[PDB]
Amino acid sequence: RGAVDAKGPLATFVVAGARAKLPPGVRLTVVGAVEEEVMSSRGARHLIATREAPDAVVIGEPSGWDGVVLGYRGSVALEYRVTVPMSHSAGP
Amino acid sequence: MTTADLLRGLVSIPSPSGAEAPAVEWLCQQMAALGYQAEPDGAGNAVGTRGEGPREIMLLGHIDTVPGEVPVQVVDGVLYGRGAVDAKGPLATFVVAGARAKLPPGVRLTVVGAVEEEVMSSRGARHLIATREAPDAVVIGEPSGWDGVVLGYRGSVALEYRVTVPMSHSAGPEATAAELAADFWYRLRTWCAEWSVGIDHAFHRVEPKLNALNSSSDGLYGEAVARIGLRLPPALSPEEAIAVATSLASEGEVTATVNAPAFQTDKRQPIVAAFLAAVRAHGGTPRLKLKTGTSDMNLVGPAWGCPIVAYGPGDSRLDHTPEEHVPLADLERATAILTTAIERVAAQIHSG
Amino acid sequence: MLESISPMSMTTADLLRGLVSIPSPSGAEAPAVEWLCQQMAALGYQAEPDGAGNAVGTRGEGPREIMLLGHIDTVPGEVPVQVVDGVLYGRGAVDAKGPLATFVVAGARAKLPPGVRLTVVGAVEEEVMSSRGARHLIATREAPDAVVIGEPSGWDGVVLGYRGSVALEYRVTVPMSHSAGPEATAAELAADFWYRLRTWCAEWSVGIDHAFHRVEPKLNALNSSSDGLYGEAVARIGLRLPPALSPEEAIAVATSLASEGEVTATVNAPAFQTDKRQPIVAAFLAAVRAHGGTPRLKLKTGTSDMNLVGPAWGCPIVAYGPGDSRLDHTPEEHVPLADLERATAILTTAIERVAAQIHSG
Amino acid sequence: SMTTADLLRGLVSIPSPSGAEAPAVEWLCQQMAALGYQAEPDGAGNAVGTRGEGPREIMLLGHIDTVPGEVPVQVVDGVLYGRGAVDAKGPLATFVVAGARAKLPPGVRLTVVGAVEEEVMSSRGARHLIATREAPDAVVIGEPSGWDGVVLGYRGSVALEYRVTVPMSHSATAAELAADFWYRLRTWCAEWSVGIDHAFHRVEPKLNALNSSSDGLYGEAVARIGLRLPPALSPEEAIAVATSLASEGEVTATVNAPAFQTDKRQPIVAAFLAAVRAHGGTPRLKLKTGTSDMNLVGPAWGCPIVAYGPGDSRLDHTPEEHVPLADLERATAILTTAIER
Amino acid sequence: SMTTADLLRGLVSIPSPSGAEAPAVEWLCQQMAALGYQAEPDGAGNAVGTRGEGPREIMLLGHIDTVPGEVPVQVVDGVLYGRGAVDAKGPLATFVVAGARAKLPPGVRLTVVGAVEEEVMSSRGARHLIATREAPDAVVIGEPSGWDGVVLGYRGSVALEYRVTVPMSHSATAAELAADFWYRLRTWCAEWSVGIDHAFHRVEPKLNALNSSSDGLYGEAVARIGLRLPPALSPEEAIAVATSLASEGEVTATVNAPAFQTDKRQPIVAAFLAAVRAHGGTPRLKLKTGTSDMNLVGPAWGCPIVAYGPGDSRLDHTPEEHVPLADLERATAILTTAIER
Ligand SMILES: [Cl-]
Ligand SMILES: [Cl-]
Repeated sequence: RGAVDAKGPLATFVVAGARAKLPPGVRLTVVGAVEEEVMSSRGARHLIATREAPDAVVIGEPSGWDGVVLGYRGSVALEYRVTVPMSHSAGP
Repeated sequence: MTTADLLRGLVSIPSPSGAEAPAVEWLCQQMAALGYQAEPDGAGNAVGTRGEGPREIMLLGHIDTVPGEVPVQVVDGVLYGRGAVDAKGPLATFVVAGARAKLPPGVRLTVVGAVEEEVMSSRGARHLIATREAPDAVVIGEPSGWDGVVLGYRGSVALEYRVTVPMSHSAGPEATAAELAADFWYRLRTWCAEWSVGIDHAFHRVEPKLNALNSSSDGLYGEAVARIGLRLPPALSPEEAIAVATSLASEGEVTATVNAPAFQTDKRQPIVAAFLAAVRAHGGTPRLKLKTGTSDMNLVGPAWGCPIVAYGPGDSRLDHTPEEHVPLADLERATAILTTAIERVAAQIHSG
Repeated sequence: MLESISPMSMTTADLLRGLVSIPSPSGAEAPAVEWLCQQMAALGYQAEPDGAGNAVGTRGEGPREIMLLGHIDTVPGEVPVQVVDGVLYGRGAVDAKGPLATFVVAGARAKLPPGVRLTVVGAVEEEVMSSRGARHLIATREAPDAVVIGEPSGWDGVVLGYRGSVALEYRVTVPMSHSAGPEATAAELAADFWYRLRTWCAEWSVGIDHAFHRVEPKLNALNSSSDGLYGEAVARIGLRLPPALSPEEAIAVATSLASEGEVTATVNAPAFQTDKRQPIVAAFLAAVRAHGGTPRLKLKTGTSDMNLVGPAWGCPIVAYGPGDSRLDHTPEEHVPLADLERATAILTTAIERVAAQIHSG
Repeated sequence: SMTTADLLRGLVSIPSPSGAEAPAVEWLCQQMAALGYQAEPDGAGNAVGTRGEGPREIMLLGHIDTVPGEVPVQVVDGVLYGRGAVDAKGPLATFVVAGARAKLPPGVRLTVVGAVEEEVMSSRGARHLIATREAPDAVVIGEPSGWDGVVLGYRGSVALEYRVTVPMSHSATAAELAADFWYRLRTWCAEWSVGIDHAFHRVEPKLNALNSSSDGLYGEAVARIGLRLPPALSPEEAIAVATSLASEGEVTATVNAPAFQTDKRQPIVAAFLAAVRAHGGTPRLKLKTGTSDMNLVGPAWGCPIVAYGPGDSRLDHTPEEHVPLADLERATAILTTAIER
Repeated sequence: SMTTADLLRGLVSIPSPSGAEAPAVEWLCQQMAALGYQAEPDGAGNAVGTRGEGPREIMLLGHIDTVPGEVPVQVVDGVLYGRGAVDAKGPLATFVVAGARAKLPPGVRLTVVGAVEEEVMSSRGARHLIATREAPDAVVIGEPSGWDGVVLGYRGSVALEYRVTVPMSHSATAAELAADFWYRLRTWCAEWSVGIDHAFHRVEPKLNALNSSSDGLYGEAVARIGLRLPPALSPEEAIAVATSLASEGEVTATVNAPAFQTDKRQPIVAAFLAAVRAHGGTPRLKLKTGTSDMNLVGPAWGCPIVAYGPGDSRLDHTPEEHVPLADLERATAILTTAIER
């Protein structure tokens, strides 16, 4: 559970982050946020409310090792509603 | 007693299919004052009989209506009320005429107000067929227009499509129950439409009606149920239609109930000739029609094999509509035409 | 066809009584339409049902047109039609056969200048359905030069438009536990969003006696459930917006008010308003005062044809009609006979006043 | 490696009545995953694991659902008791083991399916395969044929529902009408099937439930009827008959499938016969009274198809449903020999 | 002008059991509108019509709902039968007629209320008045006091629900436990109320329903109990007692109201006494066994309050509930004389 969503990417973050050679003047913060999956992301919202915006962000979600995710599709929820008087007809 | 008056009282007693007893009671009470021996049968059918003899003329109408009540009122000559057209109008005409008709000796006059006709059961009609022996003539109490006579009605089948879909993760590929149920409706709608191309009259068409489509989700399994009415022309049997519907369902479950196949009577039949002649005798120009919906005519026609037509004042296009109504004058207009028709059919019967 | 009668002869009360007698819930307006078309034909209109079965009667001549857009359909049910102590009871007396009757009579009384048409419409399927009437007009007719919507504004009131509408959904999911402290459950969380949002709306519109200039919330539904692991809750809220509070503004507040939950939002109606300084408003303000009234500028809360033909045609538009709109869709819907004729006199002048503006050009 | 017997009790120990197959399916897939199958549940909840590589496919279609009733899972002197021991977790477990044991040519992939809802009328587990999968080159249905038996076919199935209403006043009760309908239906089928040797060729109605109730002002009664059809009598024909006996009540009908049978001299039959015979058995070709998902995937796919598995079908749906553990080992090896050929 | 009798049958002919008052309310308002009241239903569905002008208000609070059961509406020699003839459409119709007949001073407005749900435990019709209206200066409750009777009070009411579960195996049935709970409750009340003269001062439990069921593995039983309380025993106290007798089961309680009584020497009482006496009657002051909306609006509003109306309360909820038509005319005139003073 979470091998793909998203402990795999999180594990990769931890290891690669500790292996990565950093130049001077650069910090590296790795975050295992909470309550993202079933809840309203108390984790990330807390970061926003308490921390300065970092200079770059990599999101730990499965893109595949040979894939890179640039963002997300827009979502729209539609509701169609109709009311018609009753009758005996069986036409279209 | 006037037809419009009886109807005015008749339409004031709510009698949706399955809750007919109050109206049935009141009607049995009224028919006695007109000369009938009135009594609700084992099914709850209001039954009024008068006279006696080897023969019998049954005026078979129905007392039940579809739900949804139309506030009862008379405005500018027109009576508004649930079932005023379908079919308490024709039933009131039946009652008045039958007790007004000059009865020859050796002829029974039976007036029936059947229960649950407006539903799949036709519990009242099926009871009549199961317990009574065949009449020598049957007049069906449905709206034909006072200047019109109905020769037949389409048959019908009731379908229920059920399907359940679980949860893998495929929010993209493997899809929803509502989609699967809508997929079934499209298939059936398409098939019926392809069959029915070019055909001008609905009676000779096969037309489906998606009466209901409901999906739900409990968090575990999604479910979808479609309730469909199939209207059948003569050229398409209930068995074949059901077989077709069953074959269209890919993953769902199709459930079917047969009411009756289509039924019609030849215009060359004497009873038709009489009613055509009946309408002219009161300043009318008779019209012959074949209708979209189904009737108890489709049951008693085959089961009893006697001569039969549908006659009743009113616009059948107002069936099941929020302001169903009928002009008061058409009532007594059809009452006179019907009183005549009964007296003449009784003669041909007595004749042989 | 009936013989031509005097437009002055028939009173609005007379016409309304006949009109309110005929049942016409949405979808079943045909007998009402036929009757009204006959009546209008007798009053000097050229009256006939259009493509959608709308009752349409025209007067005048020319390249300019004032449309009086009312509806002939109602909610179902019969309010026992009776006249007692100068009050007419009946279904649609206020919504909206009263305003429609006023349209017919005032339109036939109104003196028109040359080059001006006058089209009175009794539209169908506005009340319970999706306004097949008005949508048909838009699809088949040219945009008129002025539109008066037949909705109850009161005889001494003039409606400039309608408030914006926003449907909110707050949703929250929390893990189950044994605790009984504050915000322990999803339902408590959903309920408290309602309180804090309800509080804000009151804060925003403090001291505002003009109700249509207030933001007023409504908790239409609140539900909750649990699977033993998590509890969920949903609050469905309607927000009726004043002109100075756009949806996205109100939606931003709600969003900011929610922490542990997520708020989604649908804008049901963008707010819409004809400006106070506009000629058509000047005409109606003048018309009301000309007949001894103190006119009130107001907005409709509920939706109407104004919500459709407004954004479509974009022409100057107001809503006017006798009757108290609080009585809309009520078992004893009624209107005073005095208000009918008073509104008829006022609209008569207003039509003349608008036609005067248009003719001056 | 795990034997079929250790696999069976684990599956039998996990209750999976129709509608509640998820934990069983879930567990079965990891058993398939541990064994090396690419295995997850599909869109309908079927347990699916597939072997090999290529465009040619053999399918071992079993079902993981069972009828209700708690049969205590226990071993009594080499005899395993439990709901599904025969119908049909035994055959399904056999599929999982023999399916991995066998060695396949290149281009030939094997797929094991633990379908849901086979026992009930929906059969939606199999129906999802028909809707979402390409037709395999051959199918083995996972039903108890016996270790030395080969099932070539099953009867069709139509469920019937009779409902009748009578007023709670004066004039036959709802119960009497419903019972007489059953009497008519039962007699029609008995007179049709008179003197016929085997169950496969007879039409047999099954009164699963009859219940009369008092609405208050109405008397009510319903009859749940299962109908098992031979090849000679189609679902369509049987419904027409059922309709004609309704009289005062109404009959509601739901078609499962017509009867189906595999032709006796098929190469796929010879393969199993040999597998039985060469493993020291005396095969008896059987045609069974009940129905199967074979009756759906058969007419749908058209590929060579048979039913095979350990277990005596007479023990199906019984309070002490059981299978000898010895039967499991042989059936696994026999299926393997069959699979190869 | 319409008499109370012609008004009554029209109302009685329109069924209005609790929950289904809308058509009755709807019709009553037009009867009030035709008579000259400003009349519409309010937010809860109460039928409301108000008279006069000003800041001072007398309220005639009746109820339009009835208990179920069809009592054939008919007149038999000046006797009107029908559900609600006594309880309480009779008093309500009397309110509508006497309420219009009387002449009022300026600043004094009269309001007639046909409340919903008085008969059931919710009493939400009256509760909506408490929530949405200013307290009137006086109230007349529309209950059958008799044409020459003045009701000063009613008992309180608490509904009790006992539920008990027992396994369907081995060791008291659900029915036995529930029955013994009733036995305990019935005995406690009887021993408390022993030798007390009138029903008003006694505590009386009412076993409206006891039903045992078999869940399948559990035996179940529920008991619906109405409890009528005297002033000496509060709802709070009575629930504590009920709780203490639960033992193996649980008791669920819902408070209607405590007992209420109008003090015998009130000016509003004198007004009715006079109205009775001056109209040739011999008034008997009564305290009734049942409850009323008086028990809610009383403690809420605190204004002078009494119950008056035609009808014998013993006929309440009976299969042939009826009132003499003669009683209607007198009650209307008496209420009028009372109203004026
Ligand atoms: Cl044989
Ligand atoms: Cl005492």
